[PDB]
Amino acid sequence: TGALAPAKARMRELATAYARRLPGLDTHSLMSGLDATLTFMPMGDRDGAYDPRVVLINSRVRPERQRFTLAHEISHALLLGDDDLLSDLHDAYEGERLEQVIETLCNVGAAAILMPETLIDELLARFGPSGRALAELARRADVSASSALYALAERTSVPVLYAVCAVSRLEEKALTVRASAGSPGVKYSLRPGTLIPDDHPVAVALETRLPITQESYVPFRSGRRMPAYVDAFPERQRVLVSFALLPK
Amino acid sequence: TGALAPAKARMRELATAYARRLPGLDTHSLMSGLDATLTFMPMGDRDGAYDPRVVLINSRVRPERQRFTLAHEISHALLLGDDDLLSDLHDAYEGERLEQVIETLCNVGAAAILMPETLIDELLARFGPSGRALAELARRADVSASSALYALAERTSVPVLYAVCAVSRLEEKALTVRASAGSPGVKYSLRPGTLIPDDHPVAVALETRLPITQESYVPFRSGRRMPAYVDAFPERQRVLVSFALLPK
Ligand SMILES: [Mn+2]
Ligand SMILES: [Mn+2]
Repeated sequence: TGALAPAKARMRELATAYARRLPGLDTHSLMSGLDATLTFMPMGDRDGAYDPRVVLINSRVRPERQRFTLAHEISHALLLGDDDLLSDLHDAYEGERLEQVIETLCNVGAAAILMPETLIDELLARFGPSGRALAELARRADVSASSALYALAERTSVPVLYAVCAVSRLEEKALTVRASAGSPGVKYSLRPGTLIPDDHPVAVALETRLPITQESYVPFRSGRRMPAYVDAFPERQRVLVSFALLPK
Repeated sequence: TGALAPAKARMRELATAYARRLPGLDTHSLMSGLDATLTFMPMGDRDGAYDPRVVLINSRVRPERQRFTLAHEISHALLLGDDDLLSDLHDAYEGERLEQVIETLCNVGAAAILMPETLIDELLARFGPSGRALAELARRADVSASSALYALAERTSVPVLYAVCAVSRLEEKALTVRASAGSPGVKYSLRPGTLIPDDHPVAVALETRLPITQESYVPFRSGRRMPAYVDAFPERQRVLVSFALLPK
């Protein structure tokens, strides 16, 4: 219900087309088709900046995030390029809502360029709806775990709650859910900052540095333990996990 | 004879070390260890700019040249980093001579990072002292043909005059020698702008778009025809060629 879904489809079309024109999905190739001045400067904590036409990217953030920022700005330009899509958006949204839709479309396009549906479907085929597949997508696409989490969950055909867990400053430091996403049908969500029990398979994966795949529970902050099969892949001081909700 | 040779060795050492620290030789990885603001802006025809600490690269030049420019600035910083090398240079050269030595060392270091000796020796082993090996080095290293030409010629153990030929504005357009280099012992050089005869194998390669390997002559502007075996590889509207001078 809404003009966002058809707009997202058009964004993916434009993004996929620009990608095929690119020699590769390498950061340099993306910069090549930017068609605008791009400046990488240190600037505390921020994904990046847009262009009127000068694009800016923080050099303190990890390269993966800079890649997504660049794809976002490419998608923004691609959007402002197609007059039809822009007219459709302006004939449907206005003010903050239009800005939110544009931002969402830019993020939708960025993922379409960096993470192709083929790659995701192939990885889901080889590794299944698992945290290992999440790790593969993030590495094979050189993207942040959070970005891959949303893309992988969107194309999962089974009830799965993917999650990216890592050590956090909490309130001193502990393993917390950094990001979470559910497959199209999942009716649950994992609060960011949720603490991972030390006895939990995800924590064992971080300590052992070995992939852990066992039946466990979703570590809800309510002390509730929803039965689920957990596939945890440890990587870069972060644990990519898959919570397969089981009917029980 | 001179302090340049030992300086070049130290430059290669520092450059090789920084390269091994890099995750890969991808343009992004090189930018990661720049440790300085980098800005890509259109600016007519120019390889790039140095930093006091902001590096600048022309966006109108091909990506391969931008890669070499980035490696050059990394080598320059690497040079200014090692106090010993800089002291040695200042204890040996001064004024314009020092600037020339620094520039040469920066170019020596840039090639060391982008084109490893292993890669060159491997390609020379599989394809031999040929224009095909020149094409492979330029592609496998994502570097300009001119840069690869000098690196390949430096490690060729046989008398070979490598050359990069392409269509030029001449004085209207014709196939001309864009760049040339000889193996360590070659006692000849090919003038840039030398015209390639239409009957010459190099020209046939450009028209046929097929690799040509036959016995021919070095097309000297003096009408002189020095006997040589010619291996011409056509690629990207440019012909990478190898002139194997034969004793005869
Ligand atoms: Mn934007
Ligand atoms: Mn310099």
